[PDB]
Amino acid sequence: GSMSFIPVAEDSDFPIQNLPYGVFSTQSNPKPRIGVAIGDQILDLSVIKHLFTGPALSKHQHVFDETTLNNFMGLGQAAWKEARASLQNLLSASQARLRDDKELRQRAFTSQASATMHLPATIGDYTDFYSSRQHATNVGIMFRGKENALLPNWLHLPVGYHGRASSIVVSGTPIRRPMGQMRPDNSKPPVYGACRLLDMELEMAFFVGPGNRFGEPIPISKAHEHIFGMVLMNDWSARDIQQWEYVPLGPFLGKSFGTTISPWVVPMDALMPFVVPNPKQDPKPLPYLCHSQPYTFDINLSVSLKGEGMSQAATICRSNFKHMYWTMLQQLTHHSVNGCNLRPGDLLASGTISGSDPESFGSMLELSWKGTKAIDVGQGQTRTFLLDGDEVIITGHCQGDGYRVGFGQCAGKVLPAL
Amino acid sequence: MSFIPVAEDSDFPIQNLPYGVFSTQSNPKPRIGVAIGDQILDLSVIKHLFTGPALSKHQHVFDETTLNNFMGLGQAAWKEARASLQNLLSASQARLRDDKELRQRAFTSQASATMHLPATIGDYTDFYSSRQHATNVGIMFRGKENALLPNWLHLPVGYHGRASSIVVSGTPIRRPMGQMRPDNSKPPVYGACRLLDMELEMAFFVGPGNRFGEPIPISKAHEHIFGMVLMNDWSARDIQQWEYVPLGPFLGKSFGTTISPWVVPMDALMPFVVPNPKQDPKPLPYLCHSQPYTFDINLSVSLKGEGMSQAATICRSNFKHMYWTMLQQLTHHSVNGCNLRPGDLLASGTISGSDPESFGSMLELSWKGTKAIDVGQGQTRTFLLDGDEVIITGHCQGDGYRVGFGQCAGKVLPAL
Ligand SMILES: O=C(O)/C=C/C(=O)O
Ligand SMILES: O=C(O)/C=C/C(=O)O
Ligand SMILES: [Ca+2]
Ligand SMILES: [Ca+2]
Ligand code: NI
Ligand code: NI
Ligand code: NI
Ligand code: NI
Ligand code: NI
Repeated sequence: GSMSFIPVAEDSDFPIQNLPYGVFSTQSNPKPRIGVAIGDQILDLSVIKHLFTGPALSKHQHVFDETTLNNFMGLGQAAWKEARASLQNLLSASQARLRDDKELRQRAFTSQASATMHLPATIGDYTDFYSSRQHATNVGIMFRGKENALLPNWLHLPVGYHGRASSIVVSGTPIRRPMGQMRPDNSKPPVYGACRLLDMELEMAFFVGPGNRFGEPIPISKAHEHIFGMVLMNDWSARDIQQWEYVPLGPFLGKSFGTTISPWVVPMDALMPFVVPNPKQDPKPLPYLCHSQPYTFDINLSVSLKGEGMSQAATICRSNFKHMYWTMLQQLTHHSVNGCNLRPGDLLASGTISGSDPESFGSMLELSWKGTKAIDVGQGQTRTFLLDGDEVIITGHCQGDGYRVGFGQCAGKVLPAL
Repeated sequence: MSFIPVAEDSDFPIQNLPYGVFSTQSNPKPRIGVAIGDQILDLSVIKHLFTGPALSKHQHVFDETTLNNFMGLGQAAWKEARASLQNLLSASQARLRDDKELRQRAFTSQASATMHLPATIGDYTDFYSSRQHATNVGIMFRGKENALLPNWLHLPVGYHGRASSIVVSGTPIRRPMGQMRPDNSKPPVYGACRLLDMELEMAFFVGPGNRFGEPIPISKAHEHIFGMVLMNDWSARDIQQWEYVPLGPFLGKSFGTTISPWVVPMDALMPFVVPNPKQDPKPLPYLCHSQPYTFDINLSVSLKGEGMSQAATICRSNFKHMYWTMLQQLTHHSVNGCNLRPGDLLASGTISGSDPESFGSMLELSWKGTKAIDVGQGQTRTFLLDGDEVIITGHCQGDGYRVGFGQCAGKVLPAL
């Protein structure tokens, strides 16, 4: 461990080893600005921007005056590492520069309790993958039968689809049950009405840094230079609407009514101590997707559900990000192999995260096994799918020697349809 | 008529007046202009002339580098801007015609301007609304009996596209690399795309948009459609075939999608509206509208390869061959509460008529590579070859004038 002059609870998501980036505003000042979480405080980077005197940031101090992290993400590794080094030094209990500047400290720090979080960046494009082998197998079994669970292409390329960028909202934003077209009865015409199979999907997502030129692929050996950091995500899904609409062009309205992400972007540098070797892949991937660099992470994920009448939330899923079959490097490389241009601020999601144990399935579709099994939510209540008033809260932590790297929370409450 | 001379066969008479973003060598800063004859009227130069109630307090939208803010203003602003423009350009109006100095600063030649994307496209969606196109593709992949899947006639099927790779006319498109499975009994291979194709489409830009969680009722859909552009949704058929089940088109589409630069406003297209096609079964009430919103727009596609002196017209179709209207597409897209934003682009889907000469893709024109397309000069094509340039154009024929779209062009570059 190491320590900041700012007191940090040992169980805190935000010790000096984390230092995630976010966009916030306060009651006293409505302008969205860039900040870093430390303990129960937020360090305002627009206030201390002039302290970044290193080579990479000196000429670009204005990136900290922005209302989004896009420009900072676009700067690349050198700038990221320099910013992190400066912050760790500045927040160190041994450093006097900020610690002893009573006047500056007053203007630079704000309690997280007084802040309103905003989306961390302007997301140009959002892509959602389907990289959890257990998730894909479970869904495949439920809709195609065990014999035809995984389609022939799954084990050869990280399958994915373009999502809707506009409806990605920050943690805390209410999600309204969607209206749409469904076809419950195969022998009858479709009907218009409120979604009956509302579900959540536990995922993680990463932001793209520099990006590539239109027409130029990103070699897998260079992929790691384009990944800025991660956030938690809940890909809200209307299963019945999707089932009717999705053949043969894919998920559309069943996903676009809302997708929530946590507000604190945890930088890859903060996650490196928790890297583990990649899962063995068989069949072996084509050369362009082959890389030895370990890039699988040990991140404990928890999903809790709190009904409108419940006093305490119930943990309904405990999973881990290390259960993904395709790594982020393979996802980013595959995404640009045709020359598609990834841009700073773009968001690439992992896909629903499911482990082998039934308690680690990342969606209520899997947890209730297509509504055949009731999920015990405690105090005599059960669930198959989400009910109005239900609140889903996703959290994640990496456990190190004497500290934890957390993501804050990814929450949302379901509102009744119109 | 305008005091600005306009050739009789010009795409840009005073009845059109499309919006675009351009720049010049003198001034590299992208700015908003309107096409008239072979000139461009710089709106940032004449922004002070918009004195009406809807624009007087929003003249700054004309100083922007994109049309987004203007699109977001809504129909009252769009209509006021058009009325002012038609008044200022009419040969009988003195204001702009006689202010020589302003006149010299406001106009520039199209032949010396560089066009840019008209807006920052937040999200792009592509539909599958041409019945003949869907049937043709279905017949090739699933066979005659299962050409059209069950949901097709019930809702305007579509998918989210890739926004970053939408490029303006003239941008070269590099043949994409990727995974393909030519032999179903062997593992997939990595290599250059072999079935590169184009897709004739049209697309419209969204205006004001809706709040997150609030659907746009069909009766108000017409209020959110700003204008249209031509589009070529470049496609890598072999890459798509292997990747698309069950989540849809991905890398087979995202390597590039071209749009023309001039946004023709809906008001210029109204004189060419025709009754909507009969839908059977009739759609659910939320998708029903009586207002005609199908348009008579002649589309033409030419191809010119290396070693060819003249380009050959390989397709002649029309936008009226669409089953689902733009009003139905917009309404369906927001029915679940999804928030459409100014500048969003919604494409029609490949346009195919019943006539074989009107099929909007080479996949259809060559019938999956079984029929050779004669492009003249002893040359034939099934799919695109390196060096091939595809040019799409579209026109509405009025009495004594034409409303044109300029062109949607692109040349194929060899794979890296
Ligand atoms: O309908 C399909 O299966 C495919 C259509 C397409 O590739 O355009
Ligand atoms: O694999 C499928 O067919 C569907 C997957 C999903 O809806 O998540
Ligand atoms: Ca998902
Ligand atoms: Ca298309
Ligand atoms: Ni230590
Ligand atoms: Ni925590
Ligand atoms: Ni195989
Ligand atoms: Ni490196
Ligand atoms: Ni013309």
